[PDB]
Amino acid sequence: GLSDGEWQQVLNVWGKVEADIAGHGQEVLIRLFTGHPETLEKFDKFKHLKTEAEMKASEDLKKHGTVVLTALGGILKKKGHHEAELKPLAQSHATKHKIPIKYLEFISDAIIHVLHSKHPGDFGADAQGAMTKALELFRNDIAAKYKELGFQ
Ligand code: HEM
Repeated sequence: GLSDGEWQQVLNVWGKVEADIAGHGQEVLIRLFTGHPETLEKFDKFKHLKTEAEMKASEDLKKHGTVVLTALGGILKKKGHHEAELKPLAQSHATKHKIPIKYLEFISDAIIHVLHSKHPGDFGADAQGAMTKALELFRNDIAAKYKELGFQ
């Protein structure tokens, strides 16, 4: 549950992402894969990437970063009223992709890391607080659907 002022911070931060969605999405995925190499094994289309240089050169990885961040941005712009947008993603990630909730924690922290890396000194403590809360709400509502489905 976020206040109006917290949502305002989230959507202000998101404007930074929307100025370069592909670059942010690329770096989020690279941070996930290099920090947590088990996550790479869930992507049949990326498992061939062995080095970070290959990851950086991959246009399909940048494409997937755009898909991921476009979906998250659509959810965030709903300010918590995201049941319709979130349900299909929870279902596909539990039943088809088999993504444990832990990996959604990993990508949440990776988003925070990338924002500080690309905008050092321009991602203030209030903005980090609000973004973190928004990602926790996203993860918590996915977790509820995972529990319904019995997925671990
Ligand atoms: C911010 C969180 C994330 C968002 C919004 C997101 C969004 C999406 C979307 C929109 C798709 C395509 C449609 C679909 O299959 O439902 C997708 C595909 C996928 N997601 Fe996620 N995702 C997230 C996190 C992750 C994480 C943490 C992993 C794994 C570590 C992952 C693994 C996958 C895989 C394996 C695919 C299929 C890729 C394919 O082969 O083309 N997702 N995701």
